Amino acid sequence: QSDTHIFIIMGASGDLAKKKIYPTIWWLFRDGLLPENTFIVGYARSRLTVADIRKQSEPFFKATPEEKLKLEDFFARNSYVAGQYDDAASYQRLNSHMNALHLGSQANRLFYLALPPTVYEAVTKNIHESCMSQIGWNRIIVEKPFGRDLQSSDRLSNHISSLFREDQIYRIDHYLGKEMVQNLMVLRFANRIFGPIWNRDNIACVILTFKEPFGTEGRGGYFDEFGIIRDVMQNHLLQMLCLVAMEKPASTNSDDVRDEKVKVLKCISEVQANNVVLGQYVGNPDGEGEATKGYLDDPTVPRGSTTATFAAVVLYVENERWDGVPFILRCGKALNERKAEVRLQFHDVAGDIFHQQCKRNELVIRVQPNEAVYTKMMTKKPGMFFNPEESELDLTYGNRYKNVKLPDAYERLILDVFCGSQMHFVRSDELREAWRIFTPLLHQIELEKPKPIPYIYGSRGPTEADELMKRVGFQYEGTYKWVNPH
Ligand SMILES: NC(=O)c1ccc[n+]([C@@H]2O[C@H](COP(=O)([O-])OP(=O)(O)OC[C@H]3O[C@@H](n4cnc5c(N)ncnc54)[C@H](OP(=O)(O)O)[C@@H]3O)[C@@H](O)[C@H]2O)c1
Repeated sequence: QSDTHIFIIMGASGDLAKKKIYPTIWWLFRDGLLPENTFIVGYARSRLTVADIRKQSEPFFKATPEEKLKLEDFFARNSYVAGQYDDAASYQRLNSHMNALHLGSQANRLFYLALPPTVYEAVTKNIHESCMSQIGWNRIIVEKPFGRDLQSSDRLSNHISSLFREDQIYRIDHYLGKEMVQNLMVLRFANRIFGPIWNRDNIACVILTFKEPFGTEGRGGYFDEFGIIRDVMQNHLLQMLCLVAMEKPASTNSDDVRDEKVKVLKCISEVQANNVVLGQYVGNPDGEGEATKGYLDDPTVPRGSTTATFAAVVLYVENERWDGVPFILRCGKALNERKAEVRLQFHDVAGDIFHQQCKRNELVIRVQPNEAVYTKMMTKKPGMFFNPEESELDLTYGNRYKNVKLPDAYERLILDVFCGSQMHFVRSDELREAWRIFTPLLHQIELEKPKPIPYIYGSRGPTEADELMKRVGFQYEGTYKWVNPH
């Protein structure tokens, strides 16, 4: 478009703006992906100049010498307004500043809230009252947390919705910006090989996994307030569940997609303790550096905290496609690897003619690291043998698409806000369902304070988690052997 566009970084002085938002909007700018007439306005409490923003942020830009002119033009299009987050006069100054930009009263305005949630309500109120374009569109970009339970999320939502239409609100769940998460829809709905088997007649279980190999890294006191279910399970994992489970949408229009996601969540009952395993990591005495330290060995964590650093939970989608199929959500810190993954395990073939030698087929979508899709399946054992053995059909992006840069999630998502595409942003009704599913459990945990099961730093987590997975119908043999073909 030829319209002026203004990108307002609310909280421009903070760490997140410095290390992530300023570098992302630079990358989009550098790559020629933004509108020609774009300006960037920082707003925060400190009395900073553009030269200070540049000094703090440009080390994270990965700028090259050849980009020097583009960089000069980028900083020429930047400005900074000092102000407080609930001061009417400050927002007035911000509005006037924006009006003074080239066609500024006409401009489309995008507000990125690079702020803590304790100022969300004051910032949204003030933007609405003072800084909205009367001609351009107005879009607000908000990051987690969105409440900490159903009642607290409803309060924020009801505040924002009283001021902003759903088509002005862009709630980030950054998994929705990742390459292979966005692929889930194409894989499922562009292919006949995945279509007729994607149902309860063929699928024994679905496993949605998020593992990190580091602990809390001295920042445990922050984590301790919310825990792993609020951090990862209620948002990122549940989003992956929705994209795995959803019926095929009427179109790829933003709200046809998000309608199908909500429809999935509305069929999920509130999870109970029965289907939950919680863990907390302890130090590995045979380990090195951080790995010798448990969760309670972080001095910012409250003494005797029972906060879980690991959760496995089983949900069920109560509908025709999914009736009975367990969806296992599993996540933890200080585990054996970094990995996020979707895995479908297929049922056994009926009418076995291979004398119980066959294993269940599996489809794996590995989100990170090392983006890949593969199907574990049976082939005749190569050479002079007749017995089936497990093998796979593989697609690895690092080998197949060596030269192709995959954008960071924040690159993709910020660009989507410019384009007005809400497909990959969390809708108000979707948010509410997510909290409805998990709030009873979260409240029970806060009330009864169950003691999480210790697991050692660097392990796969508590063995009770594997037991839960087996109980609900996941089969593990440990016979599959993969050799990296390179
Ligand atoms: N293109 C590629 O890069 C590619 C393609 C094919 C295979 N491979 C590699 O080959 C290796 C094996 O592949 P895979 O992980 O798909 O198959 P797998 O080793 O058969 O593992 C299947 C699943 O079982 C889980 N598990 C492990 N022990 C368990 C237990 N005792 N009880 C219950 N569940 C258990 C694993 O958990 P975890 O998630 O905790 O391990 C994994 O989720 C992996 O390293 C994989 O990365 C790579």
